[PDB]
Amino acid sequence: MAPFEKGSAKKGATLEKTRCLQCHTVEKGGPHKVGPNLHGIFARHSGQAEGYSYTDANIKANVEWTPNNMSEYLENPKKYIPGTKMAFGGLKKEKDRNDLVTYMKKATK
Ligand code: HEC
Repeated sequence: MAPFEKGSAKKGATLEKTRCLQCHTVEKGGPHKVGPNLHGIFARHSGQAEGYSYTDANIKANVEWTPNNMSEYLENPKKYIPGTKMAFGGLKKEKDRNDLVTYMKKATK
């Protein structure tokens, strides 16, 4: 894991498009896909998107989404919420996670 620090929103956007856009939307009103829509993610806890069928794992994990919570989850999702159906290896590079989270914090308003 690793302490969140501000990154490049611009590079965070490129990291979303190529690594997240396939399974998630982020724009308000965006449709769910394989993954929930992520708008307001930092306004709520895990498994709270109305309209999406979550695993018991994600729902009951009760995570309070925040920048360092997002960073540690994205390093290894399946280690953070065991049982999650999110097929994502993870992002090893602190810098890539700080770039992505910094973009998410702006686009999920
Ligand atoms: C499929 C190919 C996915 C990719 C690529 C990414 N995500 Fe995902 N994510 C996916 C699923 C199916 C789920 C639901 C998990 C479950 O166990 O039911 C998720 C969930 C998340 C969450 C939590 C959502 C919430 O609790 O409201 C987050 C924050 C999330 N995903 C973020 C995320 C990011 C940042 C990704 C790429 C950079 C990413 N996901 C890729 C499926 C898939």
